[PDB]
Amino acid sequence: GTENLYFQSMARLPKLAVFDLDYTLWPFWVDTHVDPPFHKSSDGTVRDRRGQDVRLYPEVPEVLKRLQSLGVPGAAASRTSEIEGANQLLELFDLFRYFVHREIYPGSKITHFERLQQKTGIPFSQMIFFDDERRNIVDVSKLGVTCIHIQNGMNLQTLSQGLETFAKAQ
Repeated sequence: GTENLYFQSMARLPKLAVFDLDYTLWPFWVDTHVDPPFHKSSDGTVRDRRGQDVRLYPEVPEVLKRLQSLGVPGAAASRTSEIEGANQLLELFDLFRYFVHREIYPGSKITHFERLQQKTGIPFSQMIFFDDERRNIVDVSKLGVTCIHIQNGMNLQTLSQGLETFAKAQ
């Protein structure tokens, strides 16, 4: 039936997709490997104050568009010390629209997740989380979040695999 297909499809999806920043959305540490502030050049390339190029992993825009097409809102959770620079990159890559709720500061990821739950009201069991660091996957899984370990940046295959893992885990 049409309503059954619709509601079953809705129920299989996470209610929040949480992303780390460094090595998840972009291939570097924002507090170490680049020299802020940043700007977008006339050719459309974002660069740091020494003229070094800064970009997202190539499939990140498509990944985030796909989540949006599925109705899954986003959040950011990063321990970077370069908070201003991280927020400037979110602006320059046109990602603030997707990442409404953000915990960007040094600290425990368990603290980040507590604060994201407060800001969104979403139970941990209805969250999915993508992170390059296995230790974060181990820790945040203890809260009941479905945690997907990233290798070599976020991409479409990782998103697909993650969503299926989440759907099976219910």
